[PDB]
Amino acid sequence: MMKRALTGIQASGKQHLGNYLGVMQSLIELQEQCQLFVFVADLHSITVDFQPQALKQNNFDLVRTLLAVGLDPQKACLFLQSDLLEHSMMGYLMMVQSNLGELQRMTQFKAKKAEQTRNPNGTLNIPTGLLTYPALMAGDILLYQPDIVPVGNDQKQHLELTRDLAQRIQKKFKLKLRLPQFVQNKDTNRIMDLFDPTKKMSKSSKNQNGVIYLDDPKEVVVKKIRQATTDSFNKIRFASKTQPGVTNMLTILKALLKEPVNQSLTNQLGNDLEAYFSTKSYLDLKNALTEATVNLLVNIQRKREQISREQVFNCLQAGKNQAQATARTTLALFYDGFGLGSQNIK
Amino acid sequence: MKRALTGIQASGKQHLGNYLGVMQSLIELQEQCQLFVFVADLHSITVDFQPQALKQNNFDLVRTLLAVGLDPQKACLFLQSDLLEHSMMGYLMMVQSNLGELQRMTQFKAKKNIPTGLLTYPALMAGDILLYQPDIVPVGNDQKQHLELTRDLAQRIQKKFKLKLRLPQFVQNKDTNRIMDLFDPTKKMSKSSKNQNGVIYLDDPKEVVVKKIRQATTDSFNKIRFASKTQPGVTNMLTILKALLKEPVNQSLTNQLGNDLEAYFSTKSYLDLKNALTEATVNLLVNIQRKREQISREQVFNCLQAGKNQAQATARTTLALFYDGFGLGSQNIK
Ligand SMILES: Nc1ncnc2c1ncn2[C@@H]1O[C@H](COS(=O)(=O)NC(=O)[C@@H](N)Cc2c[nH]c3ccccc23)[C@@H](O)[C@H]1O
Ligand SMILES: Nc1ncnc2c1ncn2[C@@H]1O[C@H](COS(=O)(=O)NC(=O)[C@@H](N)Cc2c[nH]c3ccccc23)[C@@H](O)[C@H]1O
Repeated sequence: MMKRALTGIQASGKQHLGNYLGVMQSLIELQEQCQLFVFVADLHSITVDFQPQALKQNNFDLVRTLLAVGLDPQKACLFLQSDLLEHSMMGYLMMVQSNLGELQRMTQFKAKKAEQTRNPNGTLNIPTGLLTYPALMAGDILLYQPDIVPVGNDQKQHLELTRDLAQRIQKKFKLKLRLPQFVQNKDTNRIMDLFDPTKKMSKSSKNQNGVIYLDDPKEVVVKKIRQATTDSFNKIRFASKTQPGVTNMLTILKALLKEPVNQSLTNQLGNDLEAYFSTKSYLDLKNALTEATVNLLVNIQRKREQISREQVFNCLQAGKNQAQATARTTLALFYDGFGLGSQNIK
Repeated sequence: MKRALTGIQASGKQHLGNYLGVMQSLIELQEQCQLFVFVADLHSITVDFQPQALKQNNFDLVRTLLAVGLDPQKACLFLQSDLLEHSMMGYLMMVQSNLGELQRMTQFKAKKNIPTGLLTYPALMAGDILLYQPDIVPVGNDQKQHLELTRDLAQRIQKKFKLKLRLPQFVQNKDTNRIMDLFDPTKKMSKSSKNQNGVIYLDDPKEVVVKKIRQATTDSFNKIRFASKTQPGVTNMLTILKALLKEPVNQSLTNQLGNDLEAYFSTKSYLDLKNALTEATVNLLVNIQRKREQISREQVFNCLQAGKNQAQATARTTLALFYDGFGLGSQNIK
């Protein structure tokens, strides 16, 4: 039977369109085609200073967003990473099997260790979790032995490190494993920042006019898009390389039109966006983008509100058990191969 | 009743330093307080290893420990890999630490293509301790820095999360917290040491221990006395001997030498000292392996099973308290 999918999402009041288009939107297709596993990666969130109050609120808020979006706990498995000690344990086996060198060359680590304060002596103060989390990820993946791992472009190096560790583990412990395959959305694998389209939309961006947050009110969405940096070539078409700004708004618009809401918008526009905007201004593009966007956000924020606390709890409670069903099986097999545990001596 | 907690890594290289440093006092500790002792295999996989040798070593260590007096009815003896709580508690300590702090560690700084675990384990050790809110952590002198890091993390989390914490207290045997290497008395006895003649292993046969001690380096003053700075060699052999005379097996010898070793060896030679140490060490090393076989593969497993349940009890209570403090888990919603 059925092919398996695993993916994790970090919670944050900064959840944005890059996240939605990157993985969330395709979640509804996945739970129909695969045995889908999805979790709130709160063990990745605490790798930097954080407020326990904020963490709790966010973990709750993410589950509601995923539900408001269509993730069905009857068709898929949605859990909270920290609810399973199996994650910390598997993450640990991965960590002891990695070396500092490979972890230090990670691009995300470089660009992140550079995102923080220096001690009085001038040296950088880097929480250890920033260096090691990519091993936790490898473990989160391998615990469910999935066929694919749907993620955004930015997560490619991590998938590679994970396959290297899987092969490393397989070679040394002769453990029967399945190499997880990296899978990204052909079109929306990397939504760009609206202010500086040469950078991806990030929760970490200082300037917020470049990020469309999932909890941004319509008036804010309107202003941000109206100010989206374009270019002075006045030509609406897909040209990532030469017109990052316009191209970005264009591929976002295309992805939003597939949504039920926006049915009228996509009908009014036709399937050939370039042909439609052929005789129109950049302002006409921002206008259409602002409508598809507002429509989507208002419909997420709408449904997201209907989801209740109890609902979140029961959901996570069932996911916990379900996910833990396959996590224990896998960890147990690794224990055998590693020689860990006491049920290894008669 | 106060609580104690300690970990020991399994290894065919188990030596006298490990025995006098921590093992020999377990008999007393399980009587004086709530003792938790575990085989630190999570720490053993921080460097390349063989899974078969690992299960074999973990098993052997439980035997040695049982054979030396650890009573499962008076203390809790378990394998840390059996508790997922360790990996989680250690993950929390880890994310609360920083690289400089860990790069400073003498072991790492003086041991650095490096296995990631070689850098992070002091944060795991910190977690192994904190998981049981012990009053004391009985270890050898060499673990001092680790306990200092544990206290630092403890206070850091206590201030950051308002968590009700009890800082662990580093405790070492005052006379045997640092057994020195027989070849080079300025260096402590270690498993890693490449000149194996300076290290008496718990499994070293009679003729081997005889040969190692007879060759123990001394000095040229011809004075048997406690004088570590000027005479590391004889002083180390002296503190080893005195410690061994406390064991039941060396009763006859104890009566012979008396309670004042400096007085006994007053009119003797270094050869005599070596001869006494040899008799005391052999009597110990052969007694231990004797009892070691009186321990079946079954007794070990059952001991670990009970230790697991007992240990998991307080470990789970401690972890839950950390969870509600870090805002982790599903129960923190509702
Ligand atoms: N601008 C962007 N465009 C498209 N996709 C984007 C994007 N910015 C972020 N994303 C994706 O949005 C998703 C969630 O963002 S995220 O929380 O930062 N993702 C992460 O931090 C992951 N490392 C979490 C994780 C931990 N273990 C895992 C195992 C499998 C998959 C993911 C994880 C990821 O798939 C990102 O790649
Ligand atoms: N030469 C020596 N003289 C006296 N004591 C010595 C010694 N050489 C080693 N020891 C002690 O022997 C005991 C076991 O040695 S050891 O396995 O190498 N110690 C370790 O590996 C520790 N990291 C084990 C550990 C993990 N988590 C812990 C939590 C609390 C206490 C210890 C641990 C420790 O207390 C050492 O300090």
